[PDB]
Amino acid sequence: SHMNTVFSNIANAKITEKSLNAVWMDLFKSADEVLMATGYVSNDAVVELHKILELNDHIQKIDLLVGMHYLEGFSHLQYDSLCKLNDFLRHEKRGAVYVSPFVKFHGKMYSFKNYQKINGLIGSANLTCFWDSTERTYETMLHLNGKPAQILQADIQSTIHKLGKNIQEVERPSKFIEHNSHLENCLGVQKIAPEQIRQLFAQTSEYHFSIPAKTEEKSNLNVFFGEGRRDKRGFVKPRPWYEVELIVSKDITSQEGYPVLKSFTVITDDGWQFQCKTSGDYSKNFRSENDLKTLGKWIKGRLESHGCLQNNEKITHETLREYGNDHFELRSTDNPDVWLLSFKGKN
Amino acid sequence: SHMNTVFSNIANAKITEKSLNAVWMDLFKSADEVLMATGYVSNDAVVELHKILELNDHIQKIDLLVGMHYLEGFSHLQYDSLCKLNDFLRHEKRGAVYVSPFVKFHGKMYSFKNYQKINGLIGSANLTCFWDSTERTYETMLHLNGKPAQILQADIQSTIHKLGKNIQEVERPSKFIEHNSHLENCLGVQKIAPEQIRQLFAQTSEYHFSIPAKTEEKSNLNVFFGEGRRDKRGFVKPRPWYEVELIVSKDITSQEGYPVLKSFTVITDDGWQFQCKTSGDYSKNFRSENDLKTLGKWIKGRLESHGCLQNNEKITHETLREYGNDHFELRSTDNPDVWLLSFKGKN
Repeated sequence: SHMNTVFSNIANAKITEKSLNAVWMDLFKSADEVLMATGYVSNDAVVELHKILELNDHIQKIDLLVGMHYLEGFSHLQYDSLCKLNDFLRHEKRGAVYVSPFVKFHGKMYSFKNYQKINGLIGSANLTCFWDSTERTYETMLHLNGKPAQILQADIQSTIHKLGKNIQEVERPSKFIEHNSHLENCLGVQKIAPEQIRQLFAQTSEYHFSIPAKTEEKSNLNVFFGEGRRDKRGFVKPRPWYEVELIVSKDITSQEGYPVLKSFTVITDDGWQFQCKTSGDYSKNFRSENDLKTLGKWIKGRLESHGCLQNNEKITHETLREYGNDHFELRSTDNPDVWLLSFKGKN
Repeated sequence: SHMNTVFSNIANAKITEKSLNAVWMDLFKSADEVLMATGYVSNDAVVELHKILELNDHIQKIDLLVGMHYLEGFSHLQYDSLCKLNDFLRHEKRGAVYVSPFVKFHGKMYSFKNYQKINGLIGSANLTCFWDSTERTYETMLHLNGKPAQILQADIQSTIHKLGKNIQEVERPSKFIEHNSHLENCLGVQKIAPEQIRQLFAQTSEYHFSIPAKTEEKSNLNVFFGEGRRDKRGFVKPRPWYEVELIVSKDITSQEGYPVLKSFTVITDDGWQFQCKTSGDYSKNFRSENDLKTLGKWIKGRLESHGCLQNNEKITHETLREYGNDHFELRSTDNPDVWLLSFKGKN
């Protein structure tokens, strides 16, 4: 009773009464102090947590132990985002980010302090965008309340004291693991071998469109910098880092052969397959269909991998210039339901 | 209470009363039925679990869900080991191995039944050689007994029923990911960049020894096939797959410059650094000092990555012939405490 199983409950495998992301967010929203211990983190999870703490004053203290990365390997984007979060927390005296220099720490544990009420979660789930309602992996946690949660809270605190070192206080890693956007973890995404891609892109297309990468500061590709959504309790959530809005002008959607108001398969020059869909006024909105984030991860992830885009940064005319491309190429195949999409850099 | 936190308690961070590997083994040893759900597995963990069930009759039923690999990627060795385990379980009517074809299942959950008494673990730890007393990562679990353990057991059962498909019943994976021995997860191992290695091995050595890869069937490199360890109760553990005994003849250790009865740094042709140690009569025994398994993982993992050695297989001279090498090269540097160790195949 002081214990409840809490699973992801996706994929027609609804096992537990409540689902992970909703429970985590519920506990996070009402808490005034949080302890987090994770094995891994992603750049967007960290950057978005950072904005969330910027946008909501409810968390008075937050401590985050990142356990695996110091010894196993950081991307520069992960490392810098954590440093940047730490800077904020320190300057606002709202807590700290720790790494684990003495051991590869793999635990996933969360404690939420609401006044005198304590809730805990412990299981498989690393720190992700729990504030994204789309769950992509099936995780299993155990929710604790009352006195057992109190015990877990102290054990998390002990972990931080004995294993954790303020990330500010450690030597910045000499070598980084290269940035991996992990597009394969987006829902509805397949990898296509380079040989298939070569043969598939060899063909000549009947229809060919060149769609501008837009450079608006707070919308389109940069909606991340636009206004966040406020929930009923007043919690403000930023728009996701890997969400873009690809909005195609009438000048193009009106052209012969354009896939208007249609679902279709897209295959990318760098070997990814996923369903997209056009919709809205003048069929302007071009979207990845199974996962909101696929299209944005494809676009921003490529920019990030070339070193043209980093944390918390707007795509500008200069981003595209340095990358070597300012358009997305959308062209047909002999199949009216399969299209090719390219965003090749100068390399 | 019906709950206890159970952590690894390594790296001078002893936080919980009992430590993970010891608790898991204790519960495993007392059980007549086990339910296991994991995100990941390694080839040796599966092969050794398989050997454990071969050697001990106490487990009447075991169900094993492997959650991540089917959709994310199998190595041939992981896939083959699980299939062989399933084959055994099917033939003995002692349970089954499941994969997760419909979702990337990442949970880590274990349920142990002793008569009618149920014990459970839920947290961060994937299936490893829990029967190896050395923990290499700091993991965090929550132990359940009584009615809460009963609940977790039912939820594990549901997970298997809703997500699991018998590995016998799924299409063989189209592509395998390359075998990764993950030597970096051995204690006391550092990685050296290919550029430094190239410069380091360019030097000429004053001392040069060529150490035969021995082909004894049940000892030396093949101690895995030797006798296992029996504890007080008669529970049999096989000798670890990645344990080898590198035994060097008097003809070699008696030679000028051989590192007798001393610890020294070893750097390998494929970019790994770790301390080794010579000991015993005539400095006969050559060992990884910080982690018993490093040397065997280095030697066998290379044979495995080339496809010259497979699951549950003894190293023979034909293994070595197919590989293209039957000797380990140990030669000096200008530092008498730093040595070069090579095992290149024809490749």
